[PDB]
Amino acid sequence: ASPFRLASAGEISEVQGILRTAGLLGPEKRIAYLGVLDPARGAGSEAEDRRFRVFIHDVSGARPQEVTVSVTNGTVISAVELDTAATGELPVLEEEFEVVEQLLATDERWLKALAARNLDVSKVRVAPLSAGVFEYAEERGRRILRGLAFVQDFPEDSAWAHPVDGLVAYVDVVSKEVTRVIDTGVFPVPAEHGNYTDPELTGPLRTTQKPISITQPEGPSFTVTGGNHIEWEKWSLDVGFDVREGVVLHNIAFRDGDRLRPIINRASIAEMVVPYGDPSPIRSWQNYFDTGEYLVGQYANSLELGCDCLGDITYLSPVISDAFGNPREIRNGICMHEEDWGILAKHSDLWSGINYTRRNRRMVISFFTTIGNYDYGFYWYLYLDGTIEFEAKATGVVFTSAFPEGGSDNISQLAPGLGAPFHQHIFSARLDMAIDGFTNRVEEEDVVRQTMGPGNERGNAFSRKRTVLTRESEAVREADARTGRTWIISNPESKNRLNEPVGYKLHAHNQPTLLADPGSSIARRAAFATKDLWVTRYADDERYPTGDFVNQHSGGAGLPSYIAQDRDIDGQDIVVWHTFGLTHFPRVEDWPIMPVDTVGFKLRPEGFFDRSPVLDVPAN
Amino acid sequence: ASPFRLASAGEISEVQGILRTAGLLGPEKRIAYLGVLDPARGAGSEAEDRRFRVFIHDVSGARPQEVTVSVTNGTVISAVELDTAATGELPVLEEEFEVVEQLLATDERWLKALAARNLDVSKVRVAPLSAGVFEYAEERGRRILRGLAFVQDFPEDSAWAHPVDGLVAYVDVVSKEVTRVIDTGVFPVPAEHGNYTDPELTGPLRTTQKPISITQPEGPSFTVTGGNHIEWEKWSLDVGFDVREGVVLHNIAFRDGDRLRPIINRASIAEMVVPYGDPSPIRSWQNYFDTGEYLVGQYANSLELGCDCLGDITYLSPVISDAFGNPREIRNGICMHEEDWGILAKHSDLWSGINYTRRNRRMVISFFTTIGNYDYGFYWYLYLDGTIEFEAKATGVVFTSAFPEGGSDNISQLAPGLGAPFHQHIFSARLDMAIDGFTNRVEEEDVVRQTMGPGNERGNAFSRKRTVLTRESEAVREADARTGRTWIISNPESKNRLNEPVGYKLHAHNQPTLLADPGSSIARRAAFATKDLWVTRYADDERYPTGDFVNQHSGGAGLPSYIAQDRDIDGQDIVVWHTFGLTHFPRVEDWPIMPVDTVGFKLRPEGFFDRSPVLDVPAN
Ligand SMILES: O=CCc1ccccc1
Ligand SMILES: O=CCc1ccccc1
Ligand SMILES: [Cu+2]
Ligand SMILES: [Cu+2]
Ligand code: NA
Ligand code: NA
Ligand code: NA
Ligand code: NA
Repeated sequence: ASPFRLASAGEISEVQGILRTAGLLGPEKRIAYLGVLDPARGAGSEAEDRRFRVFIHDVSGARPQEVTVSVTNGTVISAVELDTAATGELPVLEEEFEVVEQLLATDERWLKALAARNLDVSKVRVAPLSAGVFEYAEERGRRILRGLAFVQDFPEDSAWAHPVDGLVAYVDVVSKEVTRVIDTGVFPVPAEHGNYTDPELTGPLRTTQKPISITQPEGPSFTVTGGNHIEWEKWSLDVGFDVREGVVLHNIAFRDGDRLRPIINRASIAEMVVPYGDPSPIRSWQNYFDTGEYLVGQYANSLELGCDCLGDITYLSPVISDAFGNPREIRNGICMHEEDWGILAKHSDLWSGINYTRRNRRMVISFFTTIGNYDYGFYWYLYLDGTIEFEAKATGVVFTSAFPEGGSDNISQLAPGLGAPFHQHIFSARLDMAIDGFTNRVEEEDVVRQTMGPGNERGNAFSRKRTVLTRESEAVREADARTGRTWIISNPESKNRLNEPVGYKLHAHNQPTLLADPGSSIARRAAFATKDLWVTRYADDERYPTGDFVNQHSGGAGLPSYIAQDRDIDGQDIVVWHTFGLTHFPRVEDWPIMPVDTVGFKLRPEGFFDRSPVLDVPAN
Repeated sequence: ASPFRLASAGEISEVQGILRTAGLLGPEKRIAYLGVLDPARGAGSEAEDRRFRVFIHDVSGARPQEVTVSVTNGTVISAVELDTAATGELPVLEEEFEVVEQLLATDERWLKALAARNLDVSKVRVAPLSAGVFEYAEERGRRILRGLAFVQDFPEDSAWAHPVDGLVAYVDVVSKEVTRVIDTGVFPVPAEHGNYTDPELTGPLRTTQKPISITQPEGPSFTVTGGNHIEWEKWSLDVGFDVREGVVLHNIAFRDGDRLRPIINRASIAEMVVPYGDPSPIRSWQNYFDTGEYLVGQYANSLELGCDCLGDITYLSPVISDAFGNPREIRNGICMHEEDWGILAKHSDLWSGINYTRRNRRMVISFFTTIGNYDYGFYWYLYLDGTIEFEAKATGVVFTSAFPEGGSDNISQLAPGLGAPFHQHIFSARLDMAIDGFTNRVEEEDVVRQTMGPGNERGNAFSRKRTVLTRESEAVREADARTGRTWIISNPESKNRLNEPVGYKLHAHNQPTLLADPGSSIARRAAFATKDLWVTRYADDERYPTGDFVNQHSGGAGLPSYIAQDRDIDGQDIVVWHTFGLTHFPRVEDWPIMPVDTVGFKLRPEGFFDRSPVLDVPAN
């Protein structure tokens, strides 16, 4: 009965039928995106209305449509024809992944380039890469993918070990035309294989690892009701799934004695982008938005017990809509479990003689997605003490190139002749805050050093300052690790027992933001990535930091356009947008398959409770 | 037979006898420090010589001595009388902890101050606090402790809930004189109790937590030989214990196929300091060096199975020397165990069809210490992929004060009338590097942004620069999070298969360093804490960043004096000193006992291996 329940197969089937009856789902149509809409502010009417948003592609060249449907009432609410030269192209379709390779296989310029390199076309894989917006006037309003080539020596070979450098092609996937084939020169195709399951490369497997057994003999401490509502150690929330964003957390709240206290209304990773820093024309256009362009949720893995998730695991299997409106289940796509997390609090007192130890634990909600060469794990953690944490785990295979003779300032060498271009992985967390309710504000907190002198005669004093962000135009902030900068989200109308406003503090990792030149195409299209923190006033239609249609959008959509409204955010319904990322100079140890590296952020209570919230944890 | 073995009870007993026979351990003597010395460079002579360093205090006022003893040969090697006004006082003795309270209990000024506040002297606890060096000329060359008072309402009461503000006293612990009693005015003693085991405060304990069972049904994957030599998943090391430093790691090496490759010769936390930022005269002198002044190893806790360490635990029980040279065992003072650590590497490939998942794990070596109100866990982690990490976990009870009427810029309010002064916890890691041997160098690595223009026409390029630190005078470095600054320790004479020098990268957390004014006493005595990274040339006697005798040393000892030698560090035997810390503005949730907060650092391989070192990990 909950409005935040996962989409069911039956709901997806009704959308397909509603679209079909209305004449919007003909044979030349493809669903590029389908997702359930959140209830609007003021859901306290109990009037259930489940609405779905649909992006409909047309493979015959007609204009795509954005459609909103009520599955409860069986009606089309709105249907808009899109001018893609204006507002952007629709997300990449999984069925287009193979079309780039197949179109190039019959193009005379592509075949001439492969023949010069003595490459058999049947062995050449072509990655289907998003195009961006650059200098090619003929691409405006056309659906373009770019292709880079890799050789598979045999069907189980890792093609990433064998990039074909000096060659790139552009393809119009609707008209099935190869618009350009650029060949800048012959590079040797690196010869060593990268087959990390080949015993020749792994050597004899270790026999030294003994098993670690994690069991819960009485079952887990959390309960799941209504398919996706979790209660665990005073926490309460709903676990959503969206084909674009992946796992979304709703209605994060904490039961403080008698009262259920809201903390976060909606938490998601609303965009992620991988910009490449190699100035070669073969790759200098390369920036892929795995969320906005490819939709990370549709490529979620089925997670296997004992391997991907270890312990007493509860699974969710979300349902999404294929290019034709049929439901399919991502079996075991979300893992949920609790984990021991070491010591929570400990003290042995010299005067009372009391010895006290308590253990911590965390609730884990996670999924793993695979987009081409890269694989990412998304992890949300809830801790006993009120801390909320997000962690992204990056693994997979690094994107490769040739390593030029005489070296490179923008590419690392991984193996003889094999390079890996420098790049970043930058995420945007969208946190629709609800600290004790919707009247919230953000303060920026800096450490303050003090000069030795009157009132500070020994030169030991230091302090802090807090600056309230009152309008959107002043809420675009940068990190400052040297001054210990954090941001506090507080509720000025809800005080703790010391008559201080309740709050939560956001702790960033203070990694570098977008490194590209501010005048570049990617700085315009990924403007969110140039600053660490943005605060906007809540609005139903301000969902993504990059706008609704990221693919081949010319720039400036999303956050720079939102904040130009300069709305009041001092004690209002607000959304915090946090940029965080990894800057990756690949190392030899990243090849041929990369050990996990991590990045994330956390929020800790800051006077939210009237004392430690874990005094009632028992002694194990 | 290993020279790095833990001290045994028999060795301690021989030292005591050697000292006694030589006439250095009379009845007025106290051992303030006793520790085994590391073998000198060039231990490849197999000539075992176990030497111990001893600091001997004299309670009758005679000059203390520093003594070096050979337990193998039964001889005193050297014995030096110390001028403490020059080189500093000896570390605080545990037997002096009670002397401050007992001396004040019979002082008429102290009793007059308590009587004005209607405090019964039998209920007043006095913390024995290190004195530092300030404006009091009469303290030079005298052994001084300062005392701050706290009320215990009954024997099991938490005295920290009841600070007596406006009152401080100074005590000469050798002559048993109260030198000064300063009373700046009456503050109400905060009345609420802080008894975190009182059911009145905890409420009913939770019944919702179900057990988490961690077992290793075939035992652990690591082996322990010779009492303290560990081998685990290609790692090899020796676990030392020193009464000042605590757990010390020796001879950290990694078995890469046929070859045992050194990485770190010696790793320790060589100092830690807690400076307070409250300008009140009652506390503005307060800065305690838990390592250098109090010796964190002698206050190590006995760790209990299931509570402090969970899983299949192997314990070490180190032996130390009491004030009289008798051995005693810290039973179960070090926990060692392996932990599952999630996903190591994962990829599902669209072209090969291969699905690959491997799990990570880490080896944990830890101890917990308690110094008055504070408790710290020290954790060293070894990961499968070659990563080394250190984590400090801070808990215990925050140091309290009154909260002044009308507020404070330097104190947080925790409860009505109860404050917590701002402070930092700053650590110094001493890493005697041995990357593939002793010929090492340090490079500072910064991200380099590039301007859009010729050679970078799309404005996407970015790069990195490395600066070799060649002399000690240029090896005092600051963090720069905004430019992604890291430091690489490399061996210029050992190349990987791409003919690049092997290396490890140090990743800092980039937290603020010492906030005090540069002209302050604490900036002079804790100079190490003002900069993030120092590199020195190895020397046997350059052990601590603050020098050998931290207590009441006037300043400038340790690292500022070492680096003035301006020695060559470009391809030499070097030591990296990393400063890292927490800046603590206490929150309500820290009271009445603080949930763990953490800080640390890690080192990752950077071209140390010729490819990923975990390709031979089996599939669980
Ligand atoms: O991650 C999206 C870019 C991509 C997609 C498919 C194959 C390789 C790379
Ligand atoms: O941590 C060392 C300072 C200290 C020592 C003993 C009691 C309280 C505080
Ligand atoms: Cu990367
Ligand atoms: Cu603290
Ligand atoms: Na446009
Ligand atoms: Na909000
Ligand atoms: Na001196
Ligand atoms: Na060294």
